[PDB]
Amino acid sequence: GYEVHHQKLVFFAEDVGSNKGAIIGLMVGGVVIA
Amino acid sequence: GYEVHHQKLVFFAEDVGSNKGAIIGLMVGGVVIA
Amino acid sequence: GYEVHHQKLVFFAEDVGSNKGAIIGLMVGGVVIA
Amino acid sequence: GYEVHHQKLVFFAEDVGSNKGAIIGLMVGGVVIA
Amino acid sequence: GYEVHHQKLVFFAEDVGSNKGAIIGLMVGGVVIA
Amino acid sequence: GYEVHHQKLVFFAEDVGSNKGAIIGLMVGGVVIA
Repeated sequence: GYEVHHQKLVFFAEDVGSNKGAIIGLMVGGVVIA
Repeated sequence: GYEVHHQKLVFFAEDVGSNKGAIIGLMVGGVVIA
Repeated sequence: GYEVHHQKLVFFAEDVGSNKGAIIGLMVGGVVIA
Repeated sequence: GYEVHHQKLVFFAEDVGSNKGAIIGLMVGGVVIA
Repeated sequence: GYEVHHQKLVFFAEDVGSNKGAIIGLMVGGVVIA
Repeated sequence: GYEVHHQKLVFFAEDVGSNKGAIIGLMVGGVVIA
C-alpha cells in the first residue's frame, strides 16, 4: 500500500514585469539569443 | 493498492505585465531571438 | 506502507523585473547567447 | 550579424519492432498505463 | 559576429525491440504505471 | 567573433531490448510506478 500526493513544482512563482529578453522555463536543445 | 493524486505543476503562477520579449514555458528544439 | 507528500520544488520564488537577458529555469543541451 | 543553422533533434533514430507497450516521444501531463 | 551550428540532440539512437513497458523520451508532469 | 558547433547530447546510445518497466530519458515532476 502506497500513497503519493500533493507534490508541487513551480517555475516562476511571482510577477514578471517589464521583460525585454528571453524568459524560458524549460528548454531541451535549441538556441537562445538575447 | 496504490493511490496517486493532487500533483500540481505550474509554469507561471502570477501576473505577466508589459512584456516585450519572448516568454516561453516549455521549448523543445527551436531558436528564439529577442 | 509508505506515504510521500508535500514535496515542493521552485525555480524562481520572487519577482523578475526589468529583464534584458536570458533567464532560463532548466536547460538540457542547447546554447545561450546574451 | 548572427547565423544559426543545422541544429538537429531526434527522438528515436532507429527501428521500433514488435512493440506491445506505450512508446511516447514527448508527453506533457497525462497518464500512461502499460 | 556569431555562428552556431550542427548541434545535435538524440533520445534513443538505436533499436527498440520487443518492448512491453513504457518507453518515454521526455515527460513533464504526469504519471506512468508499468 | 565566436563559433559554437558540433555539440552532441545523447540519452540512450544503444539497443533497448525486452523491456518490461519504465524507461524515461528526461522527467520533470511526475510519478513513476514500476
